[PDB]
Amino acid sequence: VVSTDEYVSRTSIYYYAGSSRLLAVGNPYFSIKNPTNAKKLLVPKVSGLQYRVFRVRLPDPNKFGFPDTSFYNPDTQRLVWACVGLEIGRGQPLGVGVSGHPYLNKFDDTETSNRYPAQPGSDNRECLSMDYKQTQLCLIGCKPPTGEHWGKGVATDCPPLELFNSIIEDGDMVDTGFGCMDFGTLQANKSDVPIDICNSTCKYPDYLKMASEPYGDSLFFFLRREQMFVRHFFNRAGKLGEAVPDDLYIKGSGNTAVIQSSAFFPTPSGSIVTSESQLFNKPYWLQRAQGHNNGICWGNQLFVTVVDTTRSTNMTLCTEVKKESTYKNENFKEYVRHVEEYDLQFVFQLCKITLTAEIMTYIHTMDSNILEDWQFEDPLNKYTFWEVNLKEKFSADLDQFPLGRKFLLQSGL
Amino acid sequence: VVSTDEYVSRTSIYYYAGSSRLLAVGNPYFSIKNPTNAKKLLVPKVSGLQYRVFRVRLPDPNKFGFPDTSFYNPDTQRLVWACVGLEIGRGQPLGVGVSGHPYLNKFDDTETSNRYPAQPGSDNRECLSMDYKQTQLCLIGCKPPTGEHWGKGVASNNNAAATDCPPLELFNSIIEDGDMVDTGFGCMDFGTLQANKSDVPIDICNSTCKYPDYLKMASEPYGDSLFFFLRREQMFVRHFFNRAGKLGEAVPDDLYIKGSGNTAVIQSSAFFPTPSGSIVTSESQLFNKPYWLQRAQGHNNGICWGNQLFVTVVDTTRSTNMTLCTEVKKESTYKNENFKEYVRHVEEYDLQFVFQLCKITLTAEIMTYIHTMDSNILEDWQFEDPLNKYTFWEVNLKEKFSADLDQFPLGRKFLLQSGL
Amino acid sequence: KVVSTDEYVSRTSIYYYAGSSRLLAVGNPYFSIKNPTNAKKLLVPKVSGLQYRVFRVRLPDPNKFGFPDTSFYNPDTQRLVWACVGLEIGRGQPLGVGVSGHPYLNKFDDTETSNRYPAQPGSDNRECLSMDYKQTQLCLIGCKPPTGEHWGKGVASNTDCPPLELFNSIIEDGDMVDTGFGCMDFGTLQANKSDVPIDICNSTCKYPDYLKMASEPYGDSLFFFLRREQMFVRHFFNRAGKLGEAVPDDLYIKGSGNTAVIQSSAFFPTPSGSIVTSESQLFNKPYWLQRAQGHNNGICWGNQLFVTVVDTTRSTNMTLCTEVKKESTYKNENFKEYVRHVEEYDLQFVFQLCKITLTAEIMTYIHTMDSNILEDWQFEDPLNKYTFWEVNLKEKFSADLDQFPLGRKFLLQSGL
Amino acid sequence: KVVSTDEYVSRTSIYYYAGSSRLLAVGNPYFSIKNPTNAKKLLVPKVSGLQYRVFRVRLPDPNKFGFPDTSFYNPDTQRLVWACVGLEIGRGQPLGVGVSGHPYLNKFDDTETSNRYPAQPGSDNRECLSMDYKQTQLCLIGCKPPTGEHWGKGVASNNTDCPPLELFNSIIEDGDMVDTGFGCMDFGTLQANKSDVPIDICNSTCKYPDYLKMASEPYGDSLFFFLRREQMFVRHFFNRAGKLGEAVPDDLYIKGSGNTAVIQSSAFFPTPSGSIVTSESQLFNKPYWLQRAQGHNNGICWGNQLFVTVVDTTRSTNMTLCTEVKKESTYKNENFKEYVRHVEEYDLQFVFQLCKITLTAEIMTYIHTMDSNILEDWQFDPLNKYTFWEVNLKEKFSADLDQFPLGRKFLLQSGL
Repeated sequence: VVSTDEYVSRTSIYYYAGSSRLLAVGNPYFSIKNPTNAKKLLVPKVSGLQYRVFRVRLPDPNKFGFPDTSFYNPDTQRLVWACVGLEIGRGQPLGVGVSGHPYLNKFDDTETSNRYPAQPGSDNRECLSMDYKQTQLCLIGCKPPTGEHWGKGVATDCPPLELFNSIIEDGDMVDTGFGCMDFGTLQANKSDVPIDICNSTCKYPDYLKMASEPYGDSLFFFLRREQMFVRHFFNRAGKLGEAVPDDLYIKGSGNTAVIQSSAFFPTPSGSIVTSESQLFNKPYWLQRAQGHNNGICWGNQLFVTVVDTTRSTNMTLCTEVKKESTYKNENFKEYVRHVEEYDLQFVFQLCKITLTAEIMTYIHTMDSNILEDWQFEDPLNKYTFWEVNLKEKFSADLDQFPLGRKFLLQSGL
Repeated sequence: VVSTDEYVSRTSIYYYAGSSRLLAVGNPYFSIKNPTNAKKLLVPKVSGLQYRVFRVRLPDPNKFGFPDTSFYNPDTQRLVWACVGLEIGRGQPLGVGVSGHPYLNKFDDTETSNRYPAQPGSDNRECLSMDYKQTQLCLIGCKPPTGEHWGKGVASNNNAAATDCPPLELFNSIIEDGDMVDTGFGCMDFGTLQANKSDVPIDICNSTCKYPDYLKMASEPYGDSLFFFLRREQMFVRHFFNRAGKLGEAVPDDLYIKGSGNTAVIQSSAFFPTPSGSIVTSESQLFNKPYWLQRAQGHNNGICWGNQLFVTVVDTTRSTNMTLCTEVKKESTYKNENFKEYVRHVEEYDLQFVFQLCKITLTAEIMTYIHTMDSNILEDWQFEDPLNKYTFWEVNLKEKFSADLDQFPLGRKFLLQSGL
Repeated sequence: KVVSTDEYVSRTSIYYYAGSSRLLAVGNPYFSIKNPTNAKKLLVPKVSGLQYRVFRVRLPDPNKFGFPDTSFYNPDTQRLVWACVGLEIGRGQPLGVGVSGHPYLNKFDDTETSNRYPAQPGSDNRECLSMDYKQTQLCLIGCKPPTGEHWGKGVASNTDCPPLELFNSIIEDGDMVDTGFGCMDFGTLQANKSDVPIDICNSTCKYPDYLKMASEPYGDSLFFFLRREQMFVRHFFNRAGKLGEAVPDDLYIKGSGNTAVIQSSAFFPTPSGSIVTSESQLFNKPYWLQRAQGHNNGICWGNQLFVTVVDTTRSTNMTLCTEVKKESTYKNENFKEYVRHVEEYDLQFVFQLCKITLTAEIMTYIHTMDSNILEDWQFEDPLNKYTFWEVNLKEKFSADLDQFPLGRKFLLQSGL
Repeated sequence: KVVSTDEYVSRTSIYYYAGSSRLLAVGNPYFSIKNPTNAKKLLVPKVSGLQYRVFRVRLPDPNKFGFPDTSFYNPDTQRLVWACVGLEIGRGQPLGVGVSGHPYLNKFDDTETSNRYPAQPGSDNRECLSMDYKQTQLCLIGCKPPTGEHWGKGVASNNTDCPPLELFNSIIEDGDMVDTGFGCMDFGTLQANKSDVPIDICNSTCKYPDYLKMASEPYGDSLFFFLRREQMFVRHFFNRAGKLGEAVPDDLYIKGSGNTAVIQSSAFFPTPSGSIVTSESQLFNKPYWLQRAQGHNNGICWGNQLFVTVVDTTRSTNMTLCTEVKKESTYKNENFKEYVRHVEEYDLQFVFQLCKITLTAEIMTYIHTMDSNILEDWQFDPLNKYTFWEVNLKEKFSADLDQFPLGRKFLLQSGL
């Protein structure tokens, strides 16, 4: 495997493309179905802790209406776009939202005072909330990102754990402080984590697997910033599945004869968000990727993956059902909505490849579909991505646009 | 007595080696037997507060299949690998786990309100938890690291009168894989020095917490222990408690005026704090970035004697403990007796190395130096292993060495950095 | 009239290394325990992270040292002296924080959020509370022991508040640093012995008088120093006991009924040293003593040097527990609890050999500065009344800076 | 037309050191203690870390100074003036935080988490609370006393009864209180209950430096140089007792009923906290080189005087003193008296540059417009009504800068 600087010839033709305003509005905890088809969403789940995986569609340069095609020979060459600049615009103010569970499996507060004897009832769940771990990240490539999470493996009665790799889809949940796991399958009570992840799979980017792939199509460039601390200390209700061994304590008696549950769990906190720590609203110049793919958008497509918990503010909405002169709780309905604002901006460089017998063999082994589409079913359609169609958004006047002006100053053109 | 840069000749031959994905899955608090008798683990001990001591096995370059061996003469020279690049990959998200004890010897909260008289009873232990001190460190050498801890000393004199506090002795020992790092209660043998086994959480209460004896390892003559190291520790006091039980050393009378009535019975001044490692951040990460071992501070400039390498890692920044829950009986209403709760912790590593081939001409002056330094070097060169009693995470790279540095991530980083 | 030690101390190219090896202190962080048999001999010494470590480092007399070649100076007209050019204060043990308290702490009400009227005052309302002290790092190096400051009882002259006087004194090994309650003689100025935790309540906390030591003419006290202090207020309490200075009537409108009896305005805070981090460490790194701010540029007169260290970042107090009676069920009456604290030091030095030609002009200058210099050169010791941690390096000098760690760091820095 | 004093003040190569030596202030951090009769006789002065320290530094008149060689200028056409080129504000005492409170603080309910209806009934619900103030470090240097700002009671209304507010400018005097987190205001006049803020400011005027006015003055005599560092956060949330003077309008809420019919007071107020003090954030104990001022006066000490204004809350530690009235074998509160004391330690160090001015007809006209007193004092006090800490350096000037710490720093910095 060689670099795309040894067989992809760079041209001096640059183009701008922008997504304009992208908006997502919904409920941060769960979706609302249609009263006509359960399997049809009326209000989608939109949360600051969701992955935003943008599948960016580029116009086929081999079919693009260039005013002058004398810069290459279609009899022996084909064209492909190379990403050289990107800025992920983010609207809405900085803030933090909270998530919780009306029946959170919290038993005792194990921070300062939890004396014996225990109070174990058949149902001791509580209505608690918390602020999740703070995470910012962005990934760029011509291949959808690869995530990792823990699920139920193959066969103590503890469920076997297996690390699964999967494509991170738009709407997938990021880790929140409880790990990257399938809460739906590994926590059968549905009450050990808040409702917005309790029946979901939280995925973490498999940076090691994506960095080590031979061609490097997944990670042209990435930034990441995670932070959390332990805010509170609780324990779980229910039978402890793995008792503390006898060599770890001296047995109690009387009021201490019934040992309490050592199934502790912490609540996370993402602490403060600040403008100075933002990874977004600034341009990334994709000059030299660490992998062998230096920003070449094979197949005329690009994947933009974003996590931004720094704007997770959840808005409170309230409606007046009955107008009365004195306040009565039964007169109002409370709702929670969350929004996300994106503005994706790109700078692309047109490239040509002379398809010699050596390069055709190299490209065929790398991806046979590349040569077929060049004229020289899509397995990615089973996944869910936020598609960004830039086929009609390419402009050669980079100065008219913000990111384009930044690009001309950076490159000296 | 001198540096290994004038008798270790550097070549332009470089090789990459990677461990691929390494996973450990187990219980963060204790191991579980299989059973089928003891000494057979069903759930191994895996904790974010454990030392990860990787014994990396390299192929013997004197027996390695180089495509061209005309670069040295085996009649008078021997080959050895030199580490010039390293990146410790870390999977799993950043996070913090908690540890506790269902019978922690905590009596009163001594922070704001603890009025007289005290209410002491034969058993006042409580089910409390805490988040430990945060610690990141990575040590590199061709010799396993040496740790320090406090243990029980020698019975000594004044068996009577005097004080019956156990004698303390500072012990040095090899840090083994799975050993516990200090957590905020010190580097001591909790199993022997805390006989009630209720003063610290269960994951260390019958364990020995070890801290790297940096001063001893830096001062060793040849410098085989620490080619390179990074460290980052932080903690603050989260809560203030005191111990139950008889106070072994009473407060002297010249430090207070005696009480009376309800304050006549003095409370115990055996205080102890709970630690907290505060926040973990990506900006403070020591891992997932390359270390270029250009110039060691010691006399061993990255020469992997014995064709092996030791990478010791502590990383509490990914100590998240996962909660698992199984449904024993499916019913329409929630009942606690219908579920079993479990706690699991995982660790993901991916060790990446770049090595530089080196040759040593065995003159009488160099043979004298190598034999005095370590006679086994010449014997293994032909010109049992006392470390087998210890427990290490072995990483076998004998079949993983590749000369195509551009194909691999760290290799590409090495070529760009060195300008090759 | 004071000149610099660069105008009359000739530098040589001869360097020597010396190291103290492992230095350990093990004891109780709150108090010492005397031997019943010997009132002047100790069974458990007081060892605490809030203590000054004042090392009196003894150097070999270079005028009698066994140099392999002594053709570099003339003993008929010259004398030798060591100059310190490099230092690293090694610190063992992990980073951590210890706590101090008082079983009868004079705390009445928590005055932070809720302290309603009327007050409930009683003849004994002391409590068993603890706290974490102010965090302090410092290192002082010179050929003279450091000068500290603290507040004590002044002279009684014509309110019954004790008169205050700021005293200067030599900081001795084992002296307590200020903990957040100030640099004062708690034994004399706090007669109830319950206003601060027990580890300082009968002690004198001293703060380094940087201004006095920096301004002294010859500059023997501070060749070099580093310092890092930090604290915030964790809790707010008030004192029990009679208020000595009542609030004047022009500062409030009088209460009545349940508010007629004014509560005590003798407030006091609890300190907190906050977090310790590796990035803020002052130790385990070399200090190059190239150019002192004073006129003494690291010349170790009298073949000795004083290193004063405070390091509260490793103040962890270890809990020890012994089993008196082994039973199948846990009973408190079967165990004894103890507290121990330890400190580990490793002092490393690089010295530069110096020669001084004793002209008529220089002999007069040295005689005025310190007559003992010429007398000891042959051309009782008042510091023995003080207590220092003695570090004897007379047999530890080596000219082979190669194998030793700080020497290698020095060779890289100096380019040799 | 204001020009710079680099176009008409000729610089000489004559430099002088001057130091105040150790300055100490000892008193009560909450209030001064007068005589039991005499209005203006102080027994214990008010000394607080939240006070302005405004030093009026007196320099010797260089036109009458005994220079060893006076051949450097011509008195027939020239006059002399001192220029400040170096300054170090030495600070003794340890870093720490003090607390202030009020035994009858007008706090009603804790409005942070739980303040359910109904309101609690009571003609007097004040509480004994304390707090740590906003943290403030600053230093101001000039030849004119600094100008502060504060809010007081304005002029009357032509017919809500809220007192009218007016922003007042005034000279900051030594001992004046800085803002503490409750604003720069005349608490004595604007808070008539004397219970809304702690006692050390409840009958005081808190002033903030009018940086904008002093920066905008034409000649720039107020600010040769300044540093400032402020920080605070909200620690707790309370409300005031007493009638709410301005009711919440009806369009901002739906009226309550039954248990919620009587609205609680929305007159909230927070308690401040200055958070942690650290050595790394210190503004003092370091030299300031006054090379090029932003104003037109580049450090010219007109009138042979200098003003140093300092606020430093990082050493606000209040010491607890306790006296034993009756010595008994058991602790009894009625046997002890509790006191609170605060101290401040200063060491002002200066390097001055001698300057000459050729008094042409154009310059005499320019200086007369600037300040007629300059030429009158040259033979070519309205500030006495104010209270300053007088520092007489007339006999403290020395030409041997190397003998002194800050002087050595000046020679090292300038390369002389």
